[PDB]
Amino acid sequence: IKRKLRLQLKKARFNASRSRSKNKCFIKRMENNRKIISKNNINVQVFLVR
RNA sequence: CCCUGGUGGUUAAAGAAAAGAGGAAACACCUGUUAUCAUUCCGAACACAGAAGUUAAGCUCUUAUUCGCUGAUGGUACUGCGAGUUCGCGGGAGAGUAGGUUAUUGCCAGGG
Repeated sequence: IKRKLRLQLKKARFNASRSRSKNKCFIKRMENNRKIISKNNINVQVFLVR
């Protein structure tokens, strides 16, 4: 099988193998962060997670 | 203060064309080349000497926006970033369209 195609295919399969549950957790976190940022003049605690 | 003439600032056509209104003052057209001046020839422009006449033109004002110029709100193109992917967040045209536009203003002189 040709190397160009198999590299494309392997990369596409890795990309597509993401879990919707994890995506939903990330979406929930993003929504929470945007809601907090929408505020103004409050003390906020920032954790680094990535 | 206002009209007119001259001189600045504020730059969005503060643009040209067509039609109408005036001209007291001011301005312009207009008179003569003969005096200094100018033209690669020509008082046309300019230069000089003056006021007989006029709104015709330039100019000012009023006009349909006829040409131009300017321009929405949305939408789209495009773009930053993202463990949401033809998506999530942020910014947002050009063009087109509803429209709008023939300025405004500081201070010198003449007199209404």
